[PDB]
Amino acid sequence: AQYEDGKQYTTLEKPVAGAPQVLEFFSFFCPHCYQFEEVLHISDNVKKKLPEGVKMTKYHVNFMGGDLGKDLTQAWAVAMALGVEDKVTVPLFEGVQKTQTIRSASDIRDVFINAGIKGEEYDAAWNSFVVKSLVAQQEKAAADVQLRGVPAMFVNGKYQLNPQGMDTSNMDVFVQQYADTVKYLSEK
Repeated sequence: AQYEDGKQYTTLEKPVAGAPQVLEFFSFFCPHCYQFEEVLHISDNVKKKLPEGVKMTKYHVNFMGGDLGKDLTQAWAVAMALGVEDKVTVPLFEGVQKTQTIRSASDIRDVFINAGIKGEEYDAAWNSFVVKSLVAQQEKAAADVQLRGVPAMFVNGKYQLNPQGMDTSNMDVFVQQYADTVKYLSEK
């Protein structure tokens, strides 16, 4: 075929019931995630080609950056709860990987403050049980697929994107291929 298991995607030998339709994992410590977000805009281009009536989910993971890694997973829970994913994603990336000004939970918090979320509102979210279960979901979803690397995309709990097997000479071409793959897998 033109799309083949082991080529543009791999199949999970242990499928995951009830998983979100399009599920993505990243880490603010993850250099390719930085690329995926700021240079490639993968999520956004996938969105543009998905049918609608499909929900798109992105979760942070713990297994990079030790203690700040978990802090970052809680803070992404906060972003999801407050619905400010789109206001903190870029400053979090650059603050971890570019300027290296994120060294503590407190620095993480500064990014939200400078992004306009109020201290009171952030600290309340941070400490809420809604955020606790949101962290829990993020961990559960990674756990269900035995996730050891990022960036990672899974479609309908059964297919995992395999970007290794796509051309990288032209970045635009890599994105469309990636997105088109998600659409193919979507319809499968």
